[PDB]
Amino acid sequence: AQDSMIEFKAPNEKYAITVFTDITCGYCVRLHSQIKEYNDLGITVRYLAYPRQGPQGQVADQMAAIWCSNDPKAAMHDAKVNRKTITADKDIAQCQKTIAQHYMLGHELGISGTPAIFLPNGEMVGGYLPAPQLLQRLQATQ
Ligand SMILES: [Cl-]
Ligand SMILES: [Cl-]
Ligand SMILES: [Cl-]
Repeated sequence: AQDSMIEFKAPNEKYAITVFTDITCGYCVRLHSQIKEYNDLGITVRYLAYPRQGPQGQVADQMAAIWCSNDPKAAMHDAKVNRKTITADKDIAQCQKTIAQHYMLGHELGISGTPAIFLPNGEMVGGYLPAPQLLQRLQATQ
């Protein structure tokens, strides 16, 4: 559950967000291209998979290969910012279960689009926000 996330830990973290993402979403790519901006403002980003196709389509298999790569952080970047095909380095059957569990969690929480950003207090941002505006949203809520 809370142990199958891909975490971009921010030095001197002041806030931590949970992001349901989809590698095919143009704004999830925009969000991932700004991870350094998030960390520089003290925002830790933790990724959860949510293929809008569904937990068994071709997007879920690509995100399963990301979670099953020897370096999932580099696999996420090559898939989002570079549109490169990711091949699983470990048994993809392990990660296909994780992707399906991540989708079931996002469906349980009731998200309706990606990226789904959850704040520490539980509130949700309905899409991508740059690091400055996201920091302002966190300071106003947390
Ligand atoms: Cl990690
Ligand atoms: Cl599906
Ligand atoms: Cl289980």
